[PDB]
Amino acid sequence: NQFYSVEVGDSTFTVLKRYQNLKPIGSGAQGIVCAAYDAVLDRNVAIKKLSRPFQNQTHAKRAYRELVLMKCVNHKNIISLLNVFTPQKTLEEFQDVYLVMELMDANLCQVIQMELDHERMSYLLYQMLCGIKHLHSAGIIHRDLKPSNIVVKSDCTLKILDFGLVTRYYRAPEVILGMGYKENVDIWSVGCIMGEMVRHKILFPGRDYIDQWNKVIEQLGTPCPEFMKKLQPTVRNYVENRPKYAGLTFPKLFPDSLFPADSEHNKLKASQARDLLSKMLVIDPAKRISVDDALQHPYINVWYDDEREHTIEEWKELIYKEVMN
Ligand SMILES: CSc1nc(C)c(-c2ccnc(Nc3ccc(N4CCOCC4)cc3)c2)[nH]1
Repeated sequence: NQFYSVEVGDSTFTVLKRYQNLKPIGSGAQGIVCAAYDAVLDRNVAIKKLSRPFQNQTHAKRAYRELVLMKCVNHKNIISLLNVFTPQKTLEEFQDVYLVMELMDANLCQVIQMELDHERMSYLLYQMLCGIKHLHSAGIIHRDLKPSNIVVKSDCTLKILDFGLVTRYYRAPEVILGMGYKENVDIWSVGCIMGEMVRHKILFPGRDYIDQWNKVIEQLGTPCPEFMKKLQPTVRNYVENRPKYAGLTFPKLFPDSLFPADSEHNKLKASQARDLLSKMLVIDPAKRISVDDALQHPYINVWYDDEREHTIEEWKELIYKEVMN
């Protein structure tokens, strides 16, 4: 037989025999991930199992989305699919999907923990922005970018793992407050990651939505009252009739002591970094920098040179065909 089974975490991966020595390298909600040796191609791969894609609408829609976009999207800063398979032989038996992609060497959480280096941070942020730009050009606004869905090779090449849409640490104010969004929603998430590379602390932790919002305004200040008028009626009473917070300036939010010091080079880079932070970490999306302007920012520019609803049966059929195709 062409398949074999191996126990992975709490579950069972059933894979083609080309894929050998499966070891877990991570998990997300969407499914669990193994490194493996692909003996046919003679290289290492990452293998993700989708168990309950067609269990319910939510799971099926996202599985179908992930599968179709991973096949249709080709960009250096988006993870590439190498193979797709199911061990089941017919539609009736069909249960699981396995996605095989290129293996990276670390998550962004690990790189965030390393000492601050301008050329690395600049490069990582350029690549993230390149990836985001390309998704937006294809009509995909991510809305869920976070360190745990970004991976990197040891040479600092960066790859976004997924196409997006609790712990809402990286989500933009407009999304948390449910107030409609545009492309620059993803810029907030980049700003949260950039600040975290500098501070080595999650910028905006929170027990829940309320405290999450509190922590943003604590730091950035309560926004201009024009912003609140766009809030659904009760969200608005909360925000509007809370206490006015004067936040902190960007030099106070990210002091000189966090950055390389005592050369003009490092002095320039520190203020470019803080300048970029101050344009991304902006509560009101109408004042937040765009993807294109961020690519042109002097800290970054050194690197230039459907939704329709289905039944369960139908989602299963659509997914199956996408796999078999
Ligand atoms: C939701 S998490 C996730 N999903 C996928 C599809 C991946 C993925 C995709 C491609 N490559 C990797 N390479 C990779 C990432 C990290 C590590 N580390 C090894 C030590 O322990 C901490 C992580 C090892 C290898 C991971 N990650």
